[PDB]
Amino acid sequence: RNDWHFNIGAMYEIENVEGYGEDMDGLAEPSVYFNAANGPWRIALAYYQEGPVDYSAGKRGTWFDRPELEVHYQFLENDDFSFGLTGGFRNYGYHYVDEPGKDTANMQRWKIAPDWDVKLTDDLRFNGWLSMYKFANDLNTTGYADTRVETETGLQYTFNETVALRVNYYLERGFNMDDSRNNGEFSTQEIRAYLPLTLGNHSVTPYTRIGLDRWSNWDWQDDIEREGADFNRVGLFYGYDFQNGLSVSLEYAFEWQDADEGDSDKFHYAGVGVNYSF
Ligand SMILES: CCCCCCCCO[C@@H]1O[C@H](CO)[C@@H](O)[C@H](O)[C@H]1O
Ligand SMILES: CCCCCCCCO[C@@H]1O[C@H](CO)[C@@H](O)[C@H](O)[C@H]1O
Ligand SMILES: CCCCCCCCO[C@@H]1O[C@H](CO)[C@@H](O)[C@H](O)[C@H]1O
Ligand SMILES: CCCCCCCCO[C@@H]1O[C@H](CO)[C@@H](O)[C@H](O)[C@H]1O
Ligand SMILES: CCCCCCCCO[C@@H]1O[C@H](CO)[C@@H](O)[C@H](O)[C@H]1O
Ligand SMILES: CCCCCCCCO[C@@H]1O[C@H](CO)[C@@H](O)[C@H](O)[C@H]1O
Ligand SMILES: CCCCCCCCO[C@@H]1O[C@H](CO)[C@@H](O)[C@H](O)[C@H]1O
Ligand SMILES: CCCCCCCCO[C@H]1O[C@@H](CO)[C@H](O)[C@@H](O)[C@@H]1O
Ligand SMILES: CCCCCCCCO[C@H]1O[C@@H](CO)[C@H](O)[C@@H](O)[C@@H]1O
Repeated sequence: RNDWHFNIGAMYEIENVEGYGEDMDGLAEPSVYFNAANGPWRIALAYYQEGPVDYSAGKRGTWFDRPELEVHYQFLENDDFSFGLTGGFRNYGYHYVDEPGKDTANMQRWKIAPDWDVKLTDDLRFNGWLSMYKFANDLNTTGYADTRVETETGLQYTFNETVALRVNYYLERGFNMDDSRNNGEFSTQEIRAYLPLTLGNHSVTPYTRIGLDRWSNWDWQDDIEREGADFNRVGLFYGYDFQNGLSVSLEYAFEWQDADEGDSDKFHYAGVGVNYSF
């Protein structure tokens, strides 16, 4: 038997829509997590919430919580190949306020996800993860498709110790395996690019996501909706490592619709995180 490694941490993320010259409504997304690792094994517990930012200070709407348990096993880990596998369980416990005909819901998500890292040359790596999810229970309420596939995979070129370029293909696709179901169906494809910099104890990663294509059909999106015009997004992740097990992270991203017309809604994403490693 080997050593236990532990992490605990907490994050607070905000999403805002910008329209008519100001922040128009936003979500607040507190979360916390704990993880424990030994040899090839890792287990992670987490609790996440998403609801209206000023929900407790007066009023607002639909929120959900999302307790989670994941287990990861590293099959291979070396220089030339790494391969690992996650199994996961979440509950989505929805509380509807906005919604007519809707009340509470509990829908589970089951996850199986390989992750890999393959050396192509001394400078170049092919890496990625791919996840399959099954959603179960309350789907008539939540409107989700029963199955989903998601992957980010691509190439990493390392310049030297301080800088690396990564460029990835991203896909997310919701579909129904049950012929009877037709809700929640969508597809999103992007290219994503990152320039992670390691400057002493600071980590700085500017990045961009370039929309390739997206569509959602009838059910999906905003109940009474479902769209299909693609977004660009630019962001910056900043990390700081205190060298005593403590680290903090700050993230900011801006997203707009390259679509044509007059104006259209934009989106801001911000996050602050803390991790303690022992
Ligand atoms: C801080 C800068 C404020 C500039 C104000 C311009 C933003 C207007 O964004 C608004 O998005 C709406 C959603 O479709 C459009 O319908 C409005 O016509 C548009 O003005
Ligand atoms: C679980 C991790 C801790 C997160 C709590 C950090 C403090 C959150 O603070 C919240 O900020 C909101 C705006 O974002 C305000 O609307 C709320 O009134 C305020 O409680
Ligand atoms: C880091 C460790 C996180 C564990 C937190 C577990 C919290 C489980 O709390 C869950 O909250 C939901 C509220 O909608 C309910 O639907 C569930 O019945 C309830 O068990
Ligand atoms: C800079 C942020 C890049 C996000 C890339 C998404 C794909 C992640 O891919 C991951 O790369 C890791 C190397 O860092 C490997 O350890 C993992 O096995 C691999 O799944
Ligand atoms: C570093 C070794 C594990 C890499 C992560 C593989 C697990 C895939 O998990 C994925 O994590 C993503 C963030 O990467 C989330 O965006 C995805 O929704 C989640 O499915
Ligand atoms: C390092 C380079 C990263 C960026 C690659 C972007 C490739 C964009 O690709 C294009 O994107 C458009 C999105 O509206 C589509 O309409 C085009 O048909 C699609 O081919
Ligand atoms: C730090 C440099 C990144 C700048 C990104 C923020 C500026 C994006 O601004 C966006 O530009 C788009 C393209 O012209 C317009 O369609 C959007 O209306 C506008 O909000
Ligand atoms: C998501 C996590 C899935 C775990 C998949 C199986 C991992 C454990 O299985 C592994 O460990 C031993 C049994 O303990 C076997 O003898 C090994 O050969 C096997 O690789
Ligand atoms: C991602 C790291 C830096 C991102 C900075 C983006 C902040 C842009 O924010 C602003 O950009 C304008 C374009 O000038 C938009 O039209 C404004 O409405 C928006 O608030």
